[PDB]
Amino acid sequence: CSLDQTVAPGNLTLCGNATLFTTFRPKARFIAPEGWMNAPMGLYQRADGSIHAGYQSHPKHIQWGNISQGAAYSSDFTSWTDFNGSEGYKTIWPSQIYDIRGVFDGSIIKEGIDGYPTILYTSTSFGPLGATLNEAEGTETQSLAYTTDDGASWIKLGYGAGQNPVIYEWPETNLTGFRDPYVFQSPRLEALLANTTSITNATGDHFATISGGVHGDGARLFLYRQHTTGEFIKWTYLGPLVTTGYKESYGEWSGNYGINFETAGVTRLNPAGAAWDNGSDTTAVDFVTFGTEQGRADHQNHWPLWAAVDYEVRDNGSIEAVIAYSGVQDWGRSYAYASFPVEGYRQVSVGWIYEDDDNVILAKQFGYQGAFTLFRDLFVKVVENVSPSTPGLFEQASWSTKNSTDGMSVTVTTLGQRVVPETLAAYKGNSTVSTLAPVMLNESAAAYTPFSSQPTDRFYALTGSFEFGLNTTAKAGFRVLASEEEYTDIWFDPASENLTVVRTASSLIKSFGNDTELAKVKLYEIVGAESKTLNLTVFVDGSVIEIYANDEVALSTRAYPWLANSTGAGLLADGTTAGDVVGVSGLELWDGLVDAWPARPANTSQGLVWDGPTAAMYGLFAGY
Amino acid sequence: CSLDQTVAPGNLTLCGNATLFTTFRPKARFIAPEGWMNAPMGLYQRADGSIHAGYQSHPKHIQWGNISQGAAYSSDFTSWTDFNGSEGYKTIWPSQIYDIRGVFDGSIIKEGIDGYPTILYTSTSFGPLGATLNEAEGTETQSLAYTTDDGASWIKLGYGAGQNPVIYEWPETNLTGFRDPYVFQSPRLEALLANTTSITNATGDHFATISGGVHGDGARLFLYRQHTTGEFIKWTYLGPLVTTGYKESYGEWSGNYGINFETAGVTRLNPAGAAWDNGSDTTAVDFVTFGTEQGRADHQNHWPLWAAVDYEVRDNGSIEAVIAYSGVQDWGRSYAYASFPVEGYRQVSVGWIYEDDDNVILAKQFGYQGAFTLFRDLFVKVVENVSPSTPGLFEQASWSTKNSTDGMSVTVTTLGQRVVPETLAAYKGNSTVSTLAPVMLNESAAAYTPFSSQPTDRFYALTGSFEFGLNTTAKAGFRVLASEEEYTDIWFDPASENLTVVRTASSLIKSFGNDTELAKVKLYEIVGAESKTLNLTVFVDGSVIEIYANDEVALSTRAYPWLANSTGAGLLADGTTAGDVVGVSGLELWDGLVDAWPARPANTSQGLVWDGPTAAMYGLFAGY
Ligand SMILES: *[C@@H]1O[C@H](CO)[C@@H](O[C@@H]2O[C@H](CO)[C@@H](O[C@@H]3O[C@H](CO[C@H]4O[C@H](CO[C@H]5O[C@H](CO)[C@@H](O)[C@H](O)[C@@H]5O[C@H]5O[C@H](CO)[C@@H](O)[C@H](O)[C@@H]5O)[C@@H](O)[C@H](O[C@H]5O[C@H](CO)[C@@H](O)[C@H](O)[C@@H]5O)[C@@H]4O)[C@@H](O)[C@H](O[C@H]4O[C@H](CO)[C@@H](O)[C@H](O)[C@@H]4O[C@H]4O[C@H](CO)[C@@H](O)[C@H](O)[C@@H]4O[C@H]4O[C@H](CO)[C@@H](O)[C@H](O)[C@@H]4O)[C@@H]3O)[C@H](O)[C@H]2NC(C)=O)[C@H](O)[C@H]1NC(C)=O
Ligand SMILES: *[C@@H]1O[C@H](CO)[C@@H](O[C@@H]2O[C@H](CO)[C@@H](O[C@@H]3O[C@H](CO[C@H]4O[C@H](CO[C@H]5O[C@H](CO)[C@@H](O)[C@H](O)[C@@H]5O[C@H]5O[C@H](CO)[C@@H](O)[C@H](O)[C@@H]5O)[C@@H](O)[C@H](O[C@H]5O[C@H](CO)[C@@H](O)[C@H](O)[C@@H]5O)[C@@H]4O)[C@@H](O)[C@H](O[C@H]4O[C@H](CO)[C@@H](O)[C@H](O)[C@@H]4O[C@H]4O[C@H](CO)[C@@H](O)[C@H](O)[C@@H]4O[C@H]4O[C@H](CO)[C@@H](O)[C@H](O)[C@@H]4O)[C@@H]3O)[C@H](O)[C@H]2NC(C)=O)[C@H](O)[C@H]1NC(C)=O
Ligand SMILES: *[C@@H]1O[C@H](CO)[C@@H](O[C@@H]2O[C@H](CO)[C@@H](O[C@@H]3O[C@H](CO[C@H]4O[C@H](CO)[C@@H](O)[C@H](O[C@H]5O[C@H](CO)[C@@H](O)[C@H](O)[C@@H]5O)[C@@H]4O)[C@@H](O)[C@H](O[C@H]4O[C@H](CO)[C@@H](O)[C@H](O)[C@@H]4O)[C@@H]3O)[C@H](O)[C@H]2NC(C)=O)[C@H](O)[C@H]1NC(C)=O
Ligand SMILES: *[C@@H]1O[C@H](CO)[C@@H](O[C@@H]2O[C@H](CO)[C@@H](O[C@@H]3O[C@H](CO[C@H]4O[C@H](CO)[C@@H](O)[C@H](O[C@H]5O[C@H](CO)[C@@H](O)[C@H](O)[C@@H]5O)[C@@H]4O)[C@@H](O)[C@H](O[C@H]4O[C@H](CO)[C@@H](O)[C@H](O)[C@@H]4O)[C@@H]3O)[C@H](O)[C@H]2NC(C)=O)[C@H](O)[C@H]1NC(C)=O
Ligand SMILES: *[C@@H]1O[C@H](CO)[C@@H](O[C@@H]2O[C@H](CO)[C@@H](O)[C@H](O)[C@H]2NC(C)=O)[C@H](O)[C@H]1NC(C)=O
Ligand SMILES: *[C@@H]1O[C@H](CO)[C@@H](O[C@@H]2O[C@H](CO)[C@@H](O)[C@H](O)[C@H]2NC(C)=O)[C@H](O)[C@H]1NC(C)=O
Ligand SMILES: *[C@@H]1O[C@H](CO)[C@@H](O)[C@H](O)[C@H]1NC(C)=O
Ligand SMILES: *[C@@H]1O[C@H](CO)[C@@H](O)[C@H](O)[C@H]1NC(C)=O
Ligand SMILES: *[C@@H]1O[C@H](CO)[C@@H](O)[C@H](O)[C@H]1NC(C)=O
Ligand SMILES: *[C@@H]1O[C@H](CO)[C@@H](O)[C@H](O)[C@H]1NC(C)=O
Ligand SMILES: *[C@@H]1O[C@H](CO)[C@@H](O)[C@H](O)[C@H]1NC(C)=O
Ligand SMILES: *[C@@H]1O[C@H](CO)[C@@H](O)[C@H](O)[C@H]1NC(C)=O
Ligand SMILES: *[C@@H]1O[C@H](CO)[C@@H](O)[C@H](O)[C@H]1NC(C)=O
Ligand SMILES: *[C@@H]1O[C@H](CO)[C@@H](O)[C@H](O)[C@H]1NC(C)=O
Ligand SMILES: *[C@@H]1O[C@H](CO)[C@@H](O)[C@H](O)[C@H]1NC(C)=O
Ligand SMILES: *[C@@H]1O[C@H](CO)[C@@H](O)[C@H](O)[C@H]1NC(C)=O
Ligand SMILES: *[C@@H]1O[C@H](CO)[C@@H](O)[C@H](O)[C@H]1NC(C)=O
Ligand SMILES: *[C@@H]1O[C@H](CO)[C@@H](O)[C@H](O)[C@H]1NC(C)=O
Ligand SMILES: OC[C@H]1O[C@](O)(CO)[C@@H](O)[C@@H]1O
Ligand SMILES: OC[C@H]1O[C@](O)(CO)[C@@H](O)[C@@H]1O
Ligand SMILES: O=C1C=CC(=O)C=C1
Ligand SMILES: O=C1C=CC(=O)C=C1
Repeated sequence: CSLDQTVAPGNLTLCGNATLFTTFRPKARFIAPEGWMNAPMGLYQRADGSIHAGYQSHPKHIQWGNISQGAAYSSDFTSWTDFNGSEGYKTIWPSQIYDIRGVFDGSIIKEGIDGYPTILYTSTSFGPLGATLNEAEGTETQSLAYTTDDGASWIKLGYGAGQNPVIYEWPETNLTGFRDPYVFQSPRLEALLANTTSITNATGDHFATISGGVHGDGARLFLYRQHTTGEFIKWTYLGPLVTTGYKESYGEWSGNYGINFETAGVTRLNPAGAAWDNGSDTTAVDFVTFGTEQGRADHQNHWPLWAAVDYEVRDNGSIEAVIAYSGVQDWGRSYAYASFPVEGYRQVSVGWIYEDDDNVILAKQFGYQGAFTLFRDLFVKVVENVSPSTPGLFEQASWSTKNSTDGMSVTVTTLGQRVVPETLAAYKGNSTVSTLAPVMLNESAAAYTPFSSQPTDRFYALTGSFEFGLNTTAKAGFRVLASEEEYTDIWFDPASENLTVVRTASSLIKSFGNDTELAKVKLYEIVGAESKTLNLTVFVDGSVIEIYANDEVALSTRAYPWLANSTGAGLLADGTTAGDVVGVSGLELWDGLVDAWPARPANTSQGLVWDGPTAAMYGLFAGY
Repeated sequence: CSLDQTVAPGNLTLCGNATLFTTFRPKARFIAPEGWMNAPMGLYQRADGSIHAGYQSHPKHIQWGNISQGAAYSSDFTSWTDFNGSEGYKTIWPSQIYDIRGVFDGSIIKEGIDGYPTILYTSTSFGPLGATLNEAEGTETQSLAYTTDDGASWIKLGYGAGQNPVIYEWPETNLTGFRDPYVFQSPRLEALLANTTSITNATGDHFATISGGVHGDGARLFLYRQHTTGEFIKWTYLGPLVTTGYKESYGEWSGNYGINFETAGVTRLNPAGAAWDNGSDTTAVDFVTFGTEQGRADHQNHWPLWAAVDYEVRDNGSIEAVIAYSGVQDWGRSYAYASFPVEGYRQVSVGWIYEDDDNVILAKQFGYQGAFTLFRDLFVKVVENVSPSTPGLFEQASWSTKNSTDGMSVTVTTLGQRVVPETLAAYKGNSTVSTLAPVMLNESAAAYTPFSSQPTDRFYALTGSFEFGLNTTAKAGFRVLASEEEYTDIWFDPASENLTVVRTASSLIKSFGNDTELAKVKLYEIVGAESKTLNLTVFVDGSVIEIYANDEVALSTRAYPWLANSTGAGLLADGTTAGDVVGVSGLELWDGLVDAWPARPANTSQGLVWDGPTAAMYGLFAGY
């Protein structure tokens, strides 16, 4: 096993455990100290204003199992500190018959048991568990724990009658899944249900959704309401909030609803951020965010989606969320988005970026798997003065349109996503910033033009505004993690409305994924404009490439170039001519970003372990 | 619910939880503070000379489940103190995927991990578990824990490869069971295997048996040897030590070998107690003690048995224990005998006495189930100068015979059992002792003659020597827990060789068992004697009646008379005449015995709880 990054890679499968720990590892984002991580969980803003982030964790292993909550905190979403207790960075782990198979996703009641922050989480026990298996009642239940020390530790309620687990009966038969309880307050739903509380007797100020589906009949999001304010044991099933068909698709802009939902949440947003009104704010929009499974041929069969919904009250005192329009939260190798409230009327979302090593060929040599996305502010994105000649505008697929009185302009409404400003300020302030001269890409443009300033390592951000003719057939974008022999190409092709990441040359290491990523991006043409603009921001962080377009479209992916000098970046141009010119302006390189984990040394591996022969006997976990 | 014990009992099923807690409860023996208990476990003499006793425990429930080790200690086997820690009187509980279904029986390595006392115990996980079910590998494994505080707490080894569980592979296919590891040192087995250690590479100074059987093909006791001295992870399977047939019986004196063994142990005894020789002591005998299941129509389908064995070395470096003769450790409602070494060359045995409420009609009103037997010294019982005209003497069923050179007398050898002298001394010293005049039972004897001194409560011992003609057809014994309308009759009938406990009138409460108990007792006639003698000792302790005959035969049973004055005792006589006279001498009543738990108040109930609806979903425990 040679680690010489100035020559072709050898047979890296001969390398020892965690020998590639630093080679591809993100440094500027949320990631576990070592081992396996997946979904964010237990997200809340603590009383001191700091952010508590949990995550599905399996230390000293590179596959899922014994799943636990790992945790850390931050004052700015950007620089983090691990908790350190009797179980290291874990704060909740399998310990009782009701959760011994895994502490799955959960969400926070800020003022819960005895007034303490409280998690409602999926407690799993024995039996087949999965949307394609024959799951039985009891395998997935919902349980409570509370913290008296601001997340350093959690105390579970006792096992038994009138204690844990608090939710165990399936609300409908033949569920595909029953997990990921999402607790939220909703002046909106309280106002809609206020005339019907005699039917259900549920009058609490918290709601919870549970994610699942019905065998052969599509995904379901189940709505519960806290039975009584200030009491956390009794949750009353109201009815299905979101009902979708078996592998139903709302179309090209909307992924696929698959067979089962995971990690679903409910929020209400306005153009500024989070909306706390009861329905009185005409600028506010109800949103559901949710993962779907088995509706996709790749990306681990997983879509992270969102929908704008209009609530209807049923005669039985329940809510139907009717989908108005439906989009994609991230088009790449990410999933399990969680959103939570933050002071200043913010709703902040974060997800999990998995690796692109689906055959588990170098996972042991890494000694870890997984990272978070960046933390994103959600808001209602409003585009004014949109031209009705914008191609495809009235399909209203993942956006709404509202005509002016005179029918000569349109207001477009969609879900907005942008990186939290604390992270952008910290990244820029800690970086070497190069402001680049604007570039016209014409007949003289090479396929690839390196920027006048170059990154020094695999930790940088790029931004630019690409101005295209209304009838362009030109393509442009950014090349990143680039040497002569390895590079990753990010293209936008306005004629197809496709943003692509081409990874055929991303790495000399052939075991990593090399498939092309694709997002749809609608350039809303403005009345009187003779051009259309893509604002593209790219974060490069070890192996993570995280792309944002127009504060709307996000695409997370992975690239693992071997060579030490595969760090370069610049402009891509295809079919640019004297007549079909792409104007590039607002160009900036941020080299370095931030050390997100300042207390951690470069190598936080503790080694890997095998569960031994009993892993295959129990049949619950891979064992490594 | 009336608790008036001066009138007939009402409908006691209407009484609240633990309202009958003190009514029938033993006071002079080992019993949990409350709730469910079964098998003794983790027995050892600590470094300070005190006795540590564990037991299968389910606090705040009256059925088995979440099975844990409860624990206490004593300097004299008689007066006990509970441990008190973070889990009350528990010291080991289900906590890991490998033991979450129950911490089953285990036994002690006195000098184990890091030199500390160490338990090897059956760690259970999910799946069908039972001799009549289709159990799979992994459901029952064997795991280690050690104590750094003399049994106040136990630290389990970690889960995984080269750690817990340490024994998990089935040594043969289609096991009926795989549990109750019994760790022991054996100079005898070390000497027998010393020429074969090249075949197996196992050279440690500890052996372990595991109890089980093979579907359709009878019980098995599996022998393991510690692979290396001072190392406790690796245990090498040698082979089956005891192999018996499917519901095989050695006859009337020997119960039935059933389909599966439980709680088996291995020892070596001589006439004084425990024998530590390598085979050089010609007076020493190898014994196996073991429970069997599904070979009995009643007593919960359970026989507590013992066998004298002759060891043979197999060519593959394993031991065959060939049964020489085979007996019964207790003929009544007891099971799960454990034996352990005690200073002074002693081997001490203790078991579990279950209730006689098999339909669980008043278990909640009790608020507890179960007690121990008394602690018994085991030894080789030798009877010299036995007459060859002793009926049935040369069947050698549960004893051996050795002729004198001249063939005119016989030495009889069997397993001896007697109550530990510390308990007899403490009971007698704390009691009001009445020494009773000898009585000849003849033509003038009533059916029942009360003793001249009477007990004052349900806590007393009786002793007597019953001298019968060699050709008697008379019956005699003791009546206990007796008023005019409730009583328990203990009869010996030399003509049938049957000791019976008749319980048709034991209680006015009709839901308790009322079936007749039976033991076989051989009166070894002595050369030159014109009579044969039964020495009978009876302990009455709440509802426990524990009978010992001739330091050989034990019979534990239960009686639950309702009336406050059902406490009397005396002599029984049937078919005694001027010619067929039973001489009764050495008569003594010990009234009061000892308060075995001086720190405990009279009512140690903490209430009962229900596990709720998930108990039936998981399907492992009754839930109450
Ligand atoms: C199979 O058997 C299993 C084992 O028995 C069983 O699991 C056990 O279940 C029981 C019952 O549910 C659990 O007991 C609960 O424990 C809760 C506390 O749990 C936390 O703390 C304990 C103990 O911590 C001490 O000891 C440990 C270990 O040594 C130390 O590490 C700690 O530092 C601490 O040490 C101090 O104290 C020791 C003695 O206790 C001293 O010896 C020592 O020197 C120290 O000073 C930990 O063990 C727990 O860890 C375990 O669990 C966590 C998850 O929670 C895991 O992460 C971890 O790995 C472990 O597995 C944990 O950290 C108690 O809060 C709880 O008691 C409350 O509930 C019951 C109701 O059910 C009440 O009776 C009781 O009164 C308490 O309720 C009151 O208090 C709360 C708030 O304080 C109120 O909300 C409530 O209304 C009520 O208020 C009352 O009091 C108020 C004021 O005082 C008053 O105003 C009110 O009006 C009212 O009166 C309960 O005891 C137990 O933890 C489980 N143990 C384990 C090991 O899992 C399992 O379920 C069984 N399974 C089945 C299938 O049956
Ligand atoms: C799913 O996830 C689960 C959770 O992660 C996981 O379970 C956890 O498994 C891990 C790994 O097996 C277990 O970790 C082991 O812990 C052993 C100690 O366990 C006892 O103590 C802990 C910690 O106790 C502290 O904290 C609690 C809770 O707060 C307090 O109550 C205590 O009072 C105590 O508090 C003090 O310390 C705290 C910080 O630690 C302070 O914060 C505090 O202020 C206090 O001062 C308890 O939590 C344990 O309780 C749990 O388990 C018991 C049963 O054991 C239950 O009854 C209970 O309910 C709980 O469930 C328990 O009481 C460690 O001994 C062990 O470390 C040794 O082993 C590893 C090898 O694997 C070595 O790396 C390590 O070095 C240690 O080995 C050395 O030491 C021993 C002897 O000391 C030697 O035999 C050995 O050779 C070696 O020697 C070395 O050192 C020598 C000298 O120093 C030197 O001479 C030698 O040469 C050599 O170097 C290991 O850490 C963990 O306990 C489990 N946790 C739980 C909650 O279950 C589960 O398995 C997962 N499941 C799956 C399917 O994967
Ligand atoms: C005395 O000790 C018992 C523990 O043994 C304490 O708890 C009770 O235990 C018994 C079992 O011994 C439970 O009986 C079972 O009850 C269920 C149906 O239960 C539902 O209806 C009840 C009646 O009003 C109600 O109390 C229950 O409420 C509790 O549980 C829910 C969770 O479901 C929880 O949310 C609440 O907060 C409560 O804690 C519940 O809603 C029944 O299905 C069982 O039937 C089986 O067994 C019976 C009898 O053999 C048989 O007839 C059936 O056919 C079936 O086979 C069983 O009756 C009882 O529910 C428990 N009560 C509780 C927990 O409050 C009891 O509390 C102790 N008493 C005191 C005063 O401390
Ligand atoms: C690096 O990190 C790994 C953890 O990932 C550490 O542990 C090793 O993990 C791997 C899995 O990643 C284990 O591989 C499996 O091994 C078994 C067969 O194992 C037996 O033979 C081994 C070879 O000599 C031997 O080491 C093992 O000994 C350990 O375990 C026993 C318990 O059985 C224990 O008693 C010992 O004390 C040791 O701890 C064991 O006897 C094999 O069956 C598995 O095969 C599956 O997968 C492979 C590969 O995909 C496939 O080919 C098969 O067809 C099948 O599907 C698998 O190979 C390995 O045994 C673990 N080694 C251990 C525990 O020592 C590893 O230690 C870390 N290295 C360092 C230097 O820290
Ligand atoms: C691309 O980014 C530019 C620079 O941020 C955006 O221009 C701003 O847009 C807002 C909202 O209309 C204005 O109020 C600002 O004053 C504009 N600043 C400029 C032109 O520098 C532009 O709108 C973005 N374009 C798209 C299509 O998202
Ligand atoms: C019944 O008990 C008596 C009294 O303990 C036993 O008699 C003793 O037996 C031992 C062993 O042979 C003698 O060494 C004692 O000296 C005897 N004491 C006496 C006669 O008082 C008697 O053996 C017991 N009988 C049976 C059949 O077990
Ligand atoms: C980078 O490294 C490779 C391999 O060492 C080398 O061949 C190449 O010339 C270097 N520079 C660039 C920009 O590719
Ligand atoms: C890489 O080494 C592995 C062992 O990890 C071997 O099985 C595989 O064939 C090797 N690939 C080569 C030589 O191309
Ligand atoms: C990281 O540390 C681990 C654990 O000590 C070690 O096995 C590994 O080789 C180290 N890797 C690197 C790149 O230093
Ligand atoms: C309420 O009605 C809806 C729609 O019919 C149904 O799906 C749901 O189960 C009902 N709620 C109940 C029965 O609580
Ligand atoms: C919205 O405006 C477009 C362009 O003027 C027009 O074709 C369409 O009919 C309008 N829709 C409504 C509801 O007026
Ligand atoms: C660098 O990053 C840290 C950590 O996020 C941040 O607090 C600090 O303000 C940044 N420095 C700048 C912008 O000068
Ligand atoms: C004992 O109590 C019962 C019921 O109170 C009574 O009838 C009887 O006379 C009393 N005495 C005896 C020795 O039975
Ligand atoms: C005793 O009361 C129970 C309720 O615990 C009742 O079901 C049973 O029939 C009663 N027995 C009677 C009245 O004989
Ligand atoms: C024993 O104490 C328990 C628990 O406090 C109580 O429920 C029960 O009624 C008491 N029983 C008696 C006989 O005092
Ligand atoms: C040794 O031989 C016995 C008797 O044939 C057999 O039952 C046992 O499995 C053997 N031991 C092994 C294979 O370790
Ligand atoms: C033992 O003694 C009895 C009675 O004398 C006799 O019948 C029998 O044959 C003897 N057994 C042996 C082995 O001598
Ligand atoms: C009474 O019993 C205690 C506890 O077993 C014992 O230590 C004490 O010696 C006994 N008293 C006597 C025999 O006087
Ligand atoms: O780790 C388990 C968790 O991961 C998810 O499957 C999302 O990928 C959640 O539905 C579940 O709670
Ligand atoms: O509580 C479980 C324990 O009880 C027994 O079944 C004996 O009755 C043992 O075989 C087992 O270890
Ligand atoms: O929080 C931390 C985690 C790991 C480490 O090694 C240092 C700090
Ligand atoms: O050890 C003890 C158990 C219970 C109780 O109440 C008092 C002492």
